[PDB]
Order: sequence, then C-alpha cells, then structure tokens
Amino acid sequence: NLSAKVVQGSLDSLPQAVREFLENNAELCQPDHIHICDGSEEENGRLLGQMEEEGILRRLKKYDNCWLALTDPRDVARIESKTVIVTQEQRDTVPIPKTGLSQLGRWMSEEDFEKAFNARFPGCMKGRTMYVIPFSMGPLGSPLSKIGIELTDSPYVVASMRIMTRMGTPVLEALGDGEFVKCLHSVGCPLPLQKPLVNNWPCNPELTLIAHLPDRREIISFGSGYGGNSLLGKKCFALRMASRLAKEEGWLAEHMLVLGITNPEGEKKYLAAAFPSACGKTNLAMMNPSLPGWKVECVGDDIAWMKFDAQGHLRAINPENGFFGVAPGTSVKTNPNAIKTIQKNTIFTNVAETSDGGVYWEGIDEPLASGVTITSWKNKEWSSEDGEPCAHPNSRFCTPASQCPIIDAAWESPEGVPIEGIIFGGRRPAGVPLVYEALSWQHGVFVGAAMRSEAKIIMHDPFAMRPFFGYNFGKYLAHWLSMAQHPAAKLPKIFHVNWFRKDKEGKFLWPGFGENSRVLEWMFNRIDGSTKLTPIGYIPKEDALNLKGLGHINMMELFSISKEFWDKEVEDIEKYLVDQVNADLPCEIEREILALKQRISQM
Ligand SMILES: Nc1nc2c(ncn2[C@@H]2O[C@H](COP(=O)(O)OP(=O)(O)CP(=O)(O)O)[C@@H](O)[C@H]2O)c(=O)[nH]1
Ligand SMILES: [Mn+2]
Ligand SMILES: [Mn+2]
Repeated sequence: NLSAKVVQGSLDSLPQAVREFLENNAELCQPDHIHICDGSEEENGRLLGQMEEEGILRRLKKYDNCWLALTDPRDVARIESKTVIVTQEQRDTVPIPKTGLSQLGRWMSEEDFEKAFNARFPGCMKGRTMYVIPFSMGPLGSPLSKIGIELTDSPYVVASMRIMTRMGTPVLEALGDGEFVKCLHSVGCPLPLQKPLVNNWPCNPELTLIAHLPDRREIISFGSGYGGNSLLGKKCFALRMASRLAKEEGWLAEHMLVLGITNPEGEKKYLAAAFPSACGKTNLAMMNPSLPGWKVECVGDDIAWMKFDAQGHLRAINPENGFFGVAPGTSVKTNPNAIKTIQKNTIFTNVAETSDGGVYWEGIDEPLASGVTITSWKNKEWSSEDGEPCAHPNSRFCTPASQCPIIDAAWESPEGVPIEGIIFGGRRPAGVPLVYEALSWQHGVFVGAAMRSEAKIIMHDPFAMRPFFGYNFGKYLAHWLSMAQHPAAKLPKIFHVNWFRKDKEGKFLWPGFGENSRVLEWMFNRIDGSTKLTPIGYIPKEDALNLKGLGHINMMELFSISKEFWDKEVEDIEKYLVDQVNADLPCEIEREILALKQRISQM
C-alpha cells in the first residue's frame, strides 16, 4: 500500500494520529514518494546535495557549508491579501469595522475555504516527494512547547525547518500520542509541469493561499515556497494560531524579540520588543552595545511566547530554533553579531553572489577585492549602474540560533526568562521622541494599540501584529488589559521608541544601532526606580540620557513634542481604533484615547 512509496522511515514508527494525517493527505495530494524526516545531519547533506543537483541551491564556496537559493521573483514575500483565517463566525477572526474593509486580518468562510481547498490540493504533489517534518516550537520538552507535523513537497522547506525549529525523529519520540498542529503545504506545481519554471523554483502565485483553521488546529498553505508562507511553524503557527491558543489559555504569543541586558555591576534584565518589518528587531536583539561594561545577549529575534509564572513574573520563551533575518543592511558595522552568526551552516535566499562564491547585498559595506564581480539575485552580471539592487530587498538568511556568539545562556531554558520591560516602536520620521514610557498598564496597552510606522506611507501596525492576529483584535486588546487583574502580577514597564526621527533634511537625529544601548540603560534604570512628565508619557529628564562618547545630538528636536503634531496624532489614532475595532474596542482603551486628548489639550 502506502508503504510501497515510503523512501525513508517507516509508517509503523509513526504515532497513529501522525500516520492518519499522512495517510489522508498522501491520498489527496498523490505524491510519488514519502520521506519521513529524521532531522539527522546525514539527511540534511543528502537533501542539500539533491537540491544542488536540481538547481534549487548553489554552494557558496567562500564559507563553511552555506548555500544560496534564488526564487521566482513572483514568490518573494508574504501576501497578506492571500492569507486568511477560517472560523464559523467572522467576528471571531476580525472585528466588523465601521467603514471600509478590516485591516486587522482577513476572514474566509468555512464554505468558501472548502471550495478553495478542493480547487488546489487534489493531485498537487504528483511527480513529487512528500516530506514529513515532525517539529517542536520551543525546547524539545518545555511546558511551553508545542509540536506540529508539516507535510510539504519542498526540500527547501525541509532544510529551512531543520534550522528554524527543532526537527526530526526526537520530536516524534517526544510527541508520542500527544496532539499536534496539522500543517499541510504544497508549492502547487504537480508534474508534469504545466507552466514555466523560473530558477528551478516552483510556485503558483495565482492560486497562492495561506489558510489557518484554529478549531481544527490545521494550517494549510498552497502556492508559495517563500519562508513566511511555507515555514508553517513560524508566522502561521507560532504567531497566528498560537495567539488564539494563548488567549484561550492565559498566555501570549507576540511578534517580539527577547534580549537580556547586563549592566556594569552584573545586574541582568530581560526585555521584549515588538517592532514591525524593516524596523530593527534583529539589530536590537543581537546588539553589540557601545556603552562600556554593558552586555546584551539574544534570546530570540522574532517571536516570543509569554506566560505568568507562579510568582507573577511574565516569563518568555523563544519558540524558534534559528534566525530568518533580512540580509540587506546587515554589516560588520550595523550588526557584527549577525555577520558572525551567518559564517557557516546558513541558507541564503535571493541575495547576490560574488565570483569567489561569497554573498553580497545592499548595505553589506564590504569592498570587493580586485577582479571580484557580482551576480545579482536574478542571475545576471550586476553593477551599481544598473538601477536595481543586487539582492531582493526582503532577501534573507536562515541560520542556527546556537551560532549567535551572544546567544543567551537561558535561550532554551524550559522555564523561560522573566520579562521586566516591553518595548514598542516603529519608523516615524517626525513628531515622535526617541523614547518615552507609558503612564500605566492600560496606557501601555493603548501605546501598543496605537503603533504606526512608515513603510511614502505611514500605516497602523498595532503591537507589530497587524498581519498576524489569530483572532479578533478587540478581544486581543481585552486579553492584554486583563493582565492587570492577574493576581500578584509583576507587570513589565512599557516603553515606546523611535530610532528613526529625522531633521528637515531627512537625516537621522539619532545614530542608532549599538548606540541604542543608551536608551536601554535609561529603561533599565527606570525599571529599578529619572522622569520628565509629558502628555504622551515620561521622557528622560534633562541630561539623564548618557551621551558620553557621542558626537553632537540635537536632543531638543529629538525629544520635541508638538501640540499640533499630537493633536493630529491622537485624531488619527482615535479614528483608526474606533473605526476598525468598533464594537469590540474595550472601554479601557476608549478612556485612554480620551485621556490623551485631554492631556494634549492642556498644552
Ligand atoms: N537608522 C537606523 N536603522 C536601523 C536601526 N536598526 C536597524 N536599522 C535598519 O533597519 C533595517 C531592518 O533591520 P532588521 O534588524 O532586519 O529588522 P527586523 O525587525 O528584524 C525585520 P523582520 O521581522 O522581517 O526580520 C536594516 O536595514 C537596519 O540597518 C537603527 O537603530 N537605526
Ligand atoms: Mn529580523
Ligand atoms: Mn518578523
């Protein structure tokens, strides 16, 4: 039977529910063969070899075991509009807005999703191998860890999951007969190929659909090989699906980096931060701090799962096993710890390649040796005179977290690390000071709710979760507010930052990167108990921020809070929240809108 198609592993070695899931989907998708992944190095080398032979990956000979994938340019990013959550009731998924369409997610009915599924998956893996990836989100064991099984027809997804999650036989052994999240993925190009293949990279942009069915604990993704769409444990499972589980179960799943910072007297605090795409999470999470005697260590750079412990501390774990980082802009100067991490055992996707088999991208800040030339991510000889970047702007590296030279010693502790501060922020060229602190938990929640970031357009992205809410955002806001009624809660201090304020010539007012350690110092000491009151929150008192070692900073413009700007600001925040959240907007947030307007009117 099915057994005849198994080219690695044994159906009999699978827990029955895992076997049933495989059986059902192999019948449906009709793969030519089945490969049960073991997660071993030998399997990995095997799959990289096969991918090299097929044109899927090229070896980057400048490094130890690094590889490059070039994709079809139509498949290079998440597609929000093609990403949906399916529930019986729309309101469980997104609030019904007052006007317009929701910008807080995209719901699809059970009925409509069945019709989409049936138009896509039957026979989709014909001519291909279906891989079975058992994976753990969180340390193989932890109270806070969840397991999934991802079936995929993409060896690129396999090797990337090996890095981004704990994967293989040991997870199946830990899972036993427990529950798991059912993850089904196909690139959507059964053989014989019906359309042209670009760069040997199969995709089906026209039918691409990334679906989440929380009541069935299933994630079903079709048409795209790109990481956000195909690495189902990460955005789909560890943010979307998990956020809903978290609300139902008394925990949180957030688009937050977690770092541990130590001062020159040995006192160490963990901080979590939510920033949208392009706003600097990875840079902060593995910061090399400029301030002497301080240290930063990385727990995670993208996703945090957080739950109150028995003494009321909000404990975080990083459910990922690796870093899926934006490559362009990464340099020894801007993120030397990232450059160090990616020197070996790394898969890059859509970056440029030098003639000595090195990588390259905008902002790498590394002059080429004599005679060395660049091949762009489109496989063309490239020069800076061509009018297009050598690397796609959202090109990535996918690298083992264990390789970060400052990876925190508790990054895999099953008890998690206690969060003392939560930081929000984004790109705001005007009006928003470098840093401010919320006035209370409810105000902090409002600060998160109110986030906006420049992407020439400025968009709302509350809690940096806009594309990732697994359920109604008004109920997510209520869930966060409810933390303040948790018995003996030790609530983290909330801050909002802006590394990106500009002067009138568009130049940054703050140098950023490692110098952001000065901002962290301020937060660290605020957590320990000074401040200047303003209508938007506390800012540092005059001279409180440590500027020793910097050239001149225009502190007055950087911390400027204009009534005109903020009148406009709160008017925009009100309109957005009342319109988009509507009947689901918690009263506490209403009070905060009004309270800020009241405070601003007094200036
Ligand atoms: N001016 C300035 N630019 C910064 C700072 N931090 C990061 N950047 C720029 O922001 C860009 C993106 O940074 P990155 O660390 O990848 O952001 P991210 O939040 O990790 C993105 P994703 O969630 O997809 O991984 C990079 O080009 C980086 O150089 C900073 O303090 N100042
Ligand atoms: Mn990142
Ligand atoms: Mn992210």
